[PDB]
Order: sequence, then C-alpha cells, then structure tokens
Amino acid sequence: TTNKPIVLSTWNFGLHANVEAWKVLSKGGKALDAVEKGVRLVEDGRPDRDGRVTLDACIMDENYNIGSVACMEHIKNPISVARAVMEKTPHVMLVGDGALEFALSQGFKKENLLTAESEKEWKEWLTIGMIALDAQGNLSGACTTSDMAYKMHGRVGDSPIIGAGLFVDNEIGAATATGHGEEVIRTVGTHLVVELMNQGRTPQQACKEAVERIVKIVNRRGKNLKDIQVGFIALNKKGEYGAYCIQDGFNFAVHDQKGNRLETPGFALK
Amino acid sequence: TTNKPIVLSTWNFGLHANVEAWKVLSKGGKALDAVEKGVRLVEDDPTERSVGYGGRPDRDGRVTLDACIMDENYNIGSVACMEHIKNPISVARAVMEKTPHVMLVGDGALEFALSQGFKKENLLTAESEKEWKEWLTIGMIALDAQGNLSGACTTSDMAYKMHGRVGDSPIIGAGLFVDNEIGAATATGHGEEVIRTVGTHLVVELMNQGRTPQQACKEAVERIVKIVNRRGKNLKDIQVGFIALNKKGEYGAYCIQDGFNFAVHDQKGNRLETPGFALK
Repeated sequence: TTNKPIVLSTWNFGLHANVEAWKVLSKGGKALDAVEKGVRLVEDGRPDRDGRVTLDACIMDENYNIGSVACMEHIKNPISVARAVMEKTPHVMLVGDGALEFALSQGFKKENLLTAESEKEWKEWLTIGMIALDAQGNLSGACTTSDMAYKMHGRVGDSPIIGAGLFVDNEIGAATATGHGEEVIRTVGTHLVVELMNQGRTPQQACKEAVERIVKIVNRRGKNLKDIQVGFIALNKKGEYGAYCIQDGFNFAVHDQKGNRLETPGFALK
Repeated sequence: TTNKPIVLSTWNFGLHANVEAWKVLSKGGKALDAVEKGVRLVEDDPTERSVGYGGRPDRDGRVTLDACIMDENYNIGSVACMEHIKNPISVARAVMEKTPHVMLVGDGALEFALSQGFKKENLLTAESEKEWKEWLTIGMIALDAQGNLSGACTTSDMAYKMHGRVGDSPIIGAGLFVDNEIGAATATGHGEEVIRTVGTHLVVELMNQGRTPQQACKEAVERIVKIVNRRGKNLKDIQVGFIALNKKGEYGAYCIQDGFNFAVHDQKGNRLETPGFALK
C-alpha cells in the first residue's frame, strides 16, 4: 500500500519546486536533500517597514534534527543556513545578527537582497513549504518566507517556528502550513496536524480536524473567519496525503509516480 | 471539585515568585496579571542569573533575553534575543496587546520596547561579567478565581550560547502553551529538546485526550527520552521539566533527571514539590 517517493509543496510555484525535488527523489536521494533543493529554487523580498529584507527558514529531517533561522539579512538561501544550524551547531534556532554572523562563518556570501524595484515600491508605500517522503520511507520538510509585507522590524512569522509552519515526525508524518503567520503560531498548527495523524487520523482527516479546531478558536476570539487564512498540507509514512484550509482559493503541488500537478484542498468557510 | 485559584512555577525560586503571583490571585485578580507579576520578580533579581537582570551573557558578553506570555483566549506575545530591557515578559505582553504581531526579535524587539516606554539598562552585572571574562528559566502557569488559565515563561538561558541562539522559552507550544478549554503547561531545561518535541503543546494535547496533568507531563518527557536515544545522544546530558494544570486545578509535573522541583500555591498554601523523573 505505500506510495513513495512523493513530495508536496504550497502554491503554484510549488509545481516548479517539486520538479527540482523530484530530480533528487526519483534517483533515490534523501528527502532532506530534495526539500532543500526544492525550496532553494524559490529563494533564487518585499522588505519590512524599515526597508530591510529579512528572511525566515526552517528545515527538519527524518531523525528529529532541526535547523531554523529567523529575521536574517543579506543571505540569499536561508534554507541552507538553517541546514547548517542543524548540522554544524548544537542549537536549533538562530535569529537576527547572530544568524548572519553564523552564515558568514560557514562561507555564505553577503548580498544585497533588495531589488531597486522593491526599494522604489517601499519608498512609495512610505512563503513556500515542502514535505517529502523518499524511496527509503523517510520524511523531511523545509519552509522559507521572504515577504515581510512592510511589517515591523524583527517580526517573526510561522516559518521558522517548529510546530507552526512545519513539523515532521519520521514515525508518523509531516505537515506544512499556509496563511497568516500569527494564526499558525498561536494554534501550533502543524504540530496539531501531525499529532492528529499520531492519533489515527488520515492526512486528510488530520488537516480537516485541525482546521475545524482552529475555526472554533477564531470564533472564541470573536474574530471573523473571512479575515483569517490557515491551511495545511500533510503526508504520512505510507505516502497518503491531505490538505484543508479555512478559506477557498489555495492550491498545492503534488508529485509522485503519477507526475506533478496542482490540487485544491477542502475548505471550511462555505 | 475545583482547586482555584492555583499557581505553579518551575524551580526552587518559584516558591518566592508564587508569593508575588498570589498577591493578585488571592484578591480575585486575573491569571494573566498574576503570572506577569510573578515572573517579573525573578527578572528583577540580579542574584537569579538564569532570568532577566543578572543573566549570564552569550559567548560575546551580550545579555540576551527571551520571554513569552499567553492568556485565556489564545492571545500571545513573545520577544527573543532582546538586549538592554530588564523585563522582557512585559515587552512580550505589549507585543500581544499593542501590535498585530506575536513575536519580535533582536533589534526590532528593543526598538518596540523603547517605543512603549521601557528603559535601556545595563543588564550585565559585575559578577556575571567576571564569570564570563573568566570562561574565556522561570515558567509560571495559573488558574484564577474565574477559572481562567494564563502563563508566562522568561529566561536568560543558555549561558555563553552563540549570539542569536533562541531556546524554547519564547516559543508558543515549546516553552509555553495555554488552552482555556483544556489546561496549560510550561517547560524548562535544554531548550533545543523542548523545541524539537513542541513539548508544551504536546502536554496540553495529551490532557485534551484525557491524560491527567501528571500523566501528560510524564508522556511528554518519555517522548524526549525516546528521541534522545533515536538521535544517539546520552540522556545524562539532557534535563527537561514540564509542569501542567488542567481546568479543574489539578496539577502535575515530570522531568528527565532528579533535582527538578516545582512550587505550587493554592488556598492551602505554598509548597515545594518534587516530581518523578525518567533517568533512574
């Protein structure tokens, strides 16, 4: 019954990323290298309100190793710095200036990440996640975000927070999130999806039930569901997959032995 | 049967901090105000070198602090790797209350704190600077008289870390998690392992499934123990403690290694209690 290898990633651009991941997966490479290669494609920034491009990234392998960078400047491939945090330090998360100092110490090159376009648009004003199961039956995941959308300097979203934007447990499954970062954080959304898979739900059931719990939280907070987007995509150990969101309009890319395509999740707000 | 108000906190110095939280709780005040007050006490004390003022610096001699706070209705705020502000729990509460964000780090966290009237101070004591020059956490959760849960987690740890390292203390779901329909939990110890397991979210989800607070803390520790072994690591090198409260005011705790105590204050009084540990 196992379907492998398989890779899922968020949004239309996930399709393009899935092609790079599959170059790894289809040759029997590791989930970890496939997700890193997939999200590097997309990395290759709308700034914060102070005109600074700051980037967040998280990576998690098949043996509970994790690396994360948040609010890092000047480095074009934060997913690879996250990988270096995982493999080369005893920490799991570095932020701000210290994530940059680390990246420099590992040979990453300092660059200007603000295009003169983005700068002009900023003067005027005044995410991908990927999860994969490889031919060995191992899971890994990666996520990265570059749009600060003129938020406050030092704002951190869900991408670099383990259990929010991404979560992987090699015995159970993996999940990655879409939508508003603050809402994914407050609900620990991808940890909830994986724990629901641990409790016997299929990836599809786990995504749906997580979204349904979150909908109730949004109501208890007196907020209007139209103003809140949260969704997830998920994989289990057998390569079943699922997706569900509060609102319609998201799609995600899935690549297995049937090839690559864009699919639409179920959604709660009818 | 409901035991409330009640407050729990991590480590021995939780006993004195609980007295401060109880000044709010015993008057019918809000759990959120009690946990802020309780942990601010430890942030203020230069002789408590794992929290706030007096904190051992990072390896380059900088005192960086992390904190987060969570109320009874999924409101959250966090600061991480913040310098020069004595009371990061209060800046976290201002992230929560005064911005559309839930977490600020680094210089942006400092700029915000000053924007809200917090004062730049020198957090490196003479004692901490010498231990450094030589060389080369409190979590609190409470159920108030109204039956609402809140929690707070604040730290300077870990000592001589790489600049920019963030542990579990300011991460919702790792260091702290509160759901007013289920329970609350907070963690301490080696932050990397609480992050890896999303420890407090797991404790609260175990309570959601029907585990007692103690059983939930115990199963969460056992997951870390499993993972430590799967990673080829040595359990002796690792300490993690969880404390938890459910909506009836039942409480429990568990840890990896002996030596972790927690403080619990309810209507019968304030007690230092010693939970079970995995490493036998």
